[PDB]
Amino acid sequence: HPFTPGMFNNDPLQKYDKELFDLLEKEKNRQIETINLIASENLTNTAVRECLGDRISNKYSEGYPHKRYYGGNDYVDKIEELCYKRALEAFNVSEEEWGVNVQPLSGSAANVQALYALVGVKGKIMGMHLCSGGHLTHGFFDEKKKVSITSDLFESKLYKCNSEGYVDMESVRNLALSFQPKVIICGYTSYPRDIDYKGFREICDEVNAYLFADISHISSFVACNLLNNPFTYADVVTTTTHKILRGPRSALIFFNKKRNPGIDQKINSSVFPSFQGGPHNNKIAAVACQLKEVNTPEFKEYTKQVLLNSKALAECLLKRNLDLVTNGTDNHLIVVDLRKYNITGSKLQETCNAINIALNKNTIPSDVDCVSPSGIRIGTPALTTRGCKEKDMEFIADMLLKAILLTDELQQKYGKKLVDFKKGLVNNPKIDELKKEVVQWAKNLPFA
Amino acid sequence: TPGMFNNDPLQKYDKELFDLLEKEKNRQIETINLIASENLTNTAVRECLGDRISNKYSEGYPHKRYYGGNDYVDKIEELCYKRALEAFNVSEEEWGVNVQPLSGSAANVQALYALVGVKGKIMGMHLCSGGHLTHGFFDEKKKVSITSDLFESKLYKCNSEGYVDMESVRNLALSFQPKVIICGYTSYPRDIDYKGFREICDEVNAYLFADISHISSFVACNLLNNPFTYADVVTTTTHKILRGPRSALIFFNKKRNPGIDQKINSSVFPSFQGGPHNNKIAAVACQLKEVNTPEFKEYTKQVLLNSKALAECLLKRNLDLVTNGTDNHLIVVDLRKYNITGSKLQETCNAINIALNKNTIPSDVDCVSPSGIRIGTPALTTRGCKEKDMEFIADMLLKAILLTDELQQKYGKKLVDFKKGLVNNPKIDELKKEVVQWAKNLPFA
Ligand SMILES: *Cc1c(COP(=O)(O)O)cnc(C)c1O
Ligand SMILES: *Cc1c(COP(=O)(O)O)cnc(C)c1O
Repeated sequence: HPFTPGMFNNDPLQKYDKELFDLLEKEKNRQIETINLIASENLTNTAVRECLGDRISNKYSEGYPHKRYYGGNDYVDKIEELCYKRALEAFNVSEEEWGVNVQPLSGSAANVQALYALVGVKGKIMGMHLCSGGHLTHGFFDEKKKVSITSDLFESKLYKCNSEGYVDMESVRNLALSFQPKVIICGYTSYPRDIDYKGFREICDEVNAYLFADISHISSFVACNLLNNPFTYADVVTTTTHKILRGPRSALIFFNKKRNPGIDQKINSSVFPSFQGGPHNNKIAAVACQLKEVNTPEFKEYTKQVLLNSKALAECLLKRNLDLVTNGTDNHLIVVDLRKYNITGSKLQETCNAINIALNKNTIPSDVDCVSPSGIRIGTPALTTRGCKEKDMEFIADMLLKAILLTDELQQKYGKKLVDFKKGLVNNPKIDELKKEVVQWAKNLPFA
Repeated sequence: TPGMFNNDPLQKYDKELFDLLEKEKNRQIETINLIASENLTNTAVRECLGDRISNKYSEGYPHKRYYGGNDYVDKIEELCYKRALEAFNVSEEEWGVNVQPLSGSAANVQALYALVGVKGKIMGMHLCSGGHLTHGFFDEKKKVSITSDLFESKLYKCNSEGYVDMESVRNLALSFQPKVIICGYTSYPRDIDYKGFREICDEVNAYLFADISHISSFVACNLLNNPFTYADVVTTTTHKILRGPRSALIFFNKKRNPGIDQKINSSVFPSFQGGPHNNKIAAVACQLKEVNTPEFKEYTKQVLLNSKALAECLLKRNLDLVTNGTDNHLIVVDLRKYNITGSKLQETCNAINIALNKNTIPSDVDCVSPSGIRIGTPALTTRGCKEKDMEFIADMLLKAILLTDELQQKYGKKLVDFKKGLVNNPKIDELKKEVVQWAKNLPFA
């Protein structure tokens, strides 16, 4: 019948919206010429972005496969099922003992959700403090203000690292007896060592508690058997599919069924309908795409390289006498203790930003005040993806150091007020010279 | 020194997944979609969703970030703010917006939390009358939605005609003493008396909360009552009728309540979320530019004109509708006339490539064996359907309704049996063919 055109515009973003296209293309390029040392950032590849852009996100699909509110969910169903399967395979667990939910929109969501399923409203949860390397959704609150809902929706007590920066199993086991919570969370944001799960598993049993393991930072190591495996001990294991796993921004919630029969029911309800509506099927498709990469030799070889680059960088840094929290690293992350140079993480953070090196201020055990953090963290997953090898860590080390020394210098010339110091970065030529060296080093590396 | 990543295309890298995805696209092409909460994204939005900006962690707000390297992220979040306020014609001295909530349901738990806090009292419309799960909905078996557990909730209802009961809204409000009143709904075919609610709110010093997810595009284009003039918070999903990606927006009236900005913006982060999804913010920003064009006003017009057109055809064919018509993109048919269930017709229609969903009617007390169905015109409109085509749609439903009565008589009243009828049936095989040829024919974004 006589043609009437759709009411849409399928032209490219370049033609259709020049303003946005330009801003985005400036980001892709800023990315290329930056040395990304943010332990939680990574680069997605073609396949994953292709899924994220897939039309499958048109489909509303509240419910779980074969139990959906709307119809027309056969290919959605097959895809979510393929996702469960790749997820289980990726971590060597079996559908009999373990099940998984792939509908959470991010990690924080996965966490609140899995927590609530376990504990309910004003239930008792226990996790590591933030400044010591816990995540906000581990029950963080500070002073009067309950900062994370996990602190307000639940009763949360926080444990801490000792002075050497390790988790104090004794202090853990204490609070466990004292506060007596219903769930103990481990898995951490910025902890440079492996986690003693056997340990936590026992403390949990003494107190008859749930053992909750957040591997968002180190998911790939677990998968590749390069760290302890929490899946031996834990009742619930969640992870972001981004960061070290190099997938889309989404999350997983794995649950131990043999340890808690009908826990699946509890987890699923919390995700939908307690917390969420329709899933984001492109996220799901994208996550299935990456989990297949994960169960791969090339991905195993990438994971190990991340570990090898990190430890290599630690050597380089210790060789230059820098003081590292816990004095090394079992993983992709490292925290530098900066107080020896009379400089704050904050200051160094701005110095590195100004020379196209991205990292972030961190806390050393001895900073009681999270106000003025005295360290920084750095991670190798982004550089490793971009092809850096162990020998390439020498250069990173030399630069950080150069950056540390330039921080003291300006600090004094312009003052120890962040506002003042910050202005020493604006018109400095010693900074344009480092940025140049950096930008050229970075532009050269492969980019996904 | 080769990078340690495989940039191969999805076809090559993961043919299994690629296949399923393709099968998905063609299922969409060959389906007459009447699901009132589905639409189609266009090339640019999806380009944005795949954009690498998602690689970047932007915990915090523009110029208030934790990490450095957020210059363009900031430009873009701000651009999103700008195009957002602009889309709904409100002003940045009067109104603020938060573009970080990852979905509609999140936008709602966050906003609510920001306004009332733990165990605060909220009042919303009952699911079965068209309130969303996030509007405080609880069963008496369970607290189905977290919104019923984390907050104290009371559900209001609609009357036997299907209209919101303004007096019942106002009785419950005086008895309950809630701090937030929610209006804006999932399967309600008329416009909302925001002014009525603003009155019933003051009289109890509650916040008027408008969730305009289903009808967002109309409000923007002034084809429906504007909640902006009377509400304290407005939430919407940028998908559905607004046709953007899957994300949400919270809009807040500063002038009505100063310092509201901190409460909303803290609720989103760090109370609830973490790193935003910068692809999503981008694609929202992309789509809010389209909303503010003649072409998209011309679109919303058609969605509406097609809806009313379809209600006319259905009414001529003597179907019964809640409220006897629609003021928007949605229509709910009362199926009792045919002694048929929404489930059964849902099933019949899937079998013949027509998507639509069962919906309860004021007579019903349950979410199971509901007596009606819901249909909406946003997607067919996008695909270039006009008023003349609602006649095809109407006959086709009428056929389905008939074939449902028929199969019920033959195969049995229990759904399990009935589902059995739809398999290898040539009257169905034939309708499917009719529908596929028609649908396959239309534009597809
Ligand atoms: C980053 C992180 C999260 C939450 O990530 P989102 O940004 O909310 O997706 C949860 N747990 C850990 C350990 C994390 O590092
Ligand atoms: C669909 C809907 C929501 C929730 O959106 P999701 O993206 O599915 O979480 C909230 N409110 C209304 C009115 C809706 O129609």
